[PDB]
Amino acid sequence: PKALIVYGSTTGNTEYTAETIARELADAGYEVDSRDAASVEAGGLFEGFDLVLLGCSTWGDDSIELQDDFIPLFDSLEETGAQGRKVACFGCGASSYEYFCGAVDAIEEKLKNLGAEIVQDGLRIDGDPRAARDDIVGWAHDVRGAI
Ligand SMILES: Cc1cc2nc3c(=O)[nH]c(=O)nc-3n(C[C@H](O)[C@H](O)[C@H](O)COP(=O)(O)O)c2cc1C
Repeated sequence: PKALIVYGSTTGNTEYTAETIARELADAGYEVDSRDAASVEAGGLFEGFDLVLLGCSTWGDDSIELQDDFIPLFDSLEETGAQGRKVACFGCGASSYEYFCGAVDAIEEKLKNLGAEIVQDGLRIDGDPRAARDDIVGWAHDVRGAI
């Protein structure tokens, strides 16, 4: 299968997460395209992908704010070709915040609204993602099993 991974990461945690996931899928034989949301154009971005994994860190305090680089893609998510697309979301956050990984929640709801096929529940990482490598690898393993 061909998987596209697009991540928004301010301090590199969601980015580490996306590389962990990319490696897990590549090891299994998938063709993987892992791109920073900052370098992507939304227009037909998901076309030709069997699977699309969207990663985004959560910002804000009393409001969910999406990682800055992910914002333009989320704002134009309806142009990506998500309808019928197998997708899944992951992201880094902090459980002490009101909306822990609320960015995963917002993106998943938009994907749902665009007719995307959410193959697995979102991966929500609390704190340093390197300390949750087992969960990341496990979630990537489950997503492959799920498509
Ligand atoms: C000012 C500020 C606001 C934050 N807001 C949230 C939040 O609302 N929910 C959450 O789960 N984490 C929140 N975080 C935690 C970050 O999402 C977390 O540090 C994450 O690991 C950063 O991932 P990144 O390096 O891929 O951008 C916040 C962090 C800061 C510093």
